[PDB]
Amino acid sequence: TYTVALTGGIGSGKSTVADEFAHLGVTVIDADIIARQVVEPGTPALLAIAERFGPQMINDDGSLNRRRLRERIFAHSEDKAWLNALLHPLIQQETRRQMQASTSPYLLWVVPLLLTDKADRILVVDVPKETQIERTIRRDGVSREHAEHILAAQATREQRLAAADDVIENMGSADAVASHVARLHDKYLMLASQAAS
Ligand SMILES: Nc1ncnc2c1ncn2[C@@H]1O[C@H](COP(=O)(O)OP(=O)(O)O)[C@@H](O)[C@H]1O
Repeated sequence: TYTVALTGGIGSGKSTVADEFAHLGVTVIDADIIARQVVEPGTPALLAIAERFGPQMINDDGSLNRRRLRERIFAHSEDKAWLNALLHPLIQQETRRQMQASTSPYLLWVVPLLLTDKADRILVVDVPKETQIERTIRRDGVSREHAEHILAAQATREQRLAAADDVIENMGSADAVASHVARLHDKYLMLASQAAS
């Protein structure tokens, strides 16, 4: 099934762009969003996390208290391995369930890392480094110090652009951005049909 890899540095707007493709009928696969769904209120994985570390891991609205989980993980690196063993298999299953359950002409695979050989096409969401730094501050509420260092750990802008088949500058007017997404959608639709034959 035709697959487009969506990638881009932190704060470039991957989620907003993927959400626009989603409103066009495209199946989006994002393990970051699936990981938060397998521990949503009432799920077995959240119960297990609470059974293990205590009810304080569940906040007033029945959702995971990620502050206390971070602290626990930070104080006991052994719990990260158990958390992985718990969640990783649930993310794999829910990833395949969404693939197998897709009737869309093509599939959008959100992948922050770059896994460039697994997809039929690579779409890079790009913005200037400064824009990356600010949009991180207001989206996550973190500090810039932490933002610069998160950005240092990732691939460089030139690296992403060099591996891209298509690029979308998530800057300027949203309408223009959404229009560019629609044009790419039409392109990918055609590449999917071509591939089918
Ligand atoms: N064209 C734009 N102008 C202003 N803010 C934007 C634009 N596009 C995206 N954003 C904002 O940037 C923030 C981070 O984007 P996000 O989708 O989280 O990127 P990523 O998923 O790559 O981290 C979001 O809060 C979003 O509202």
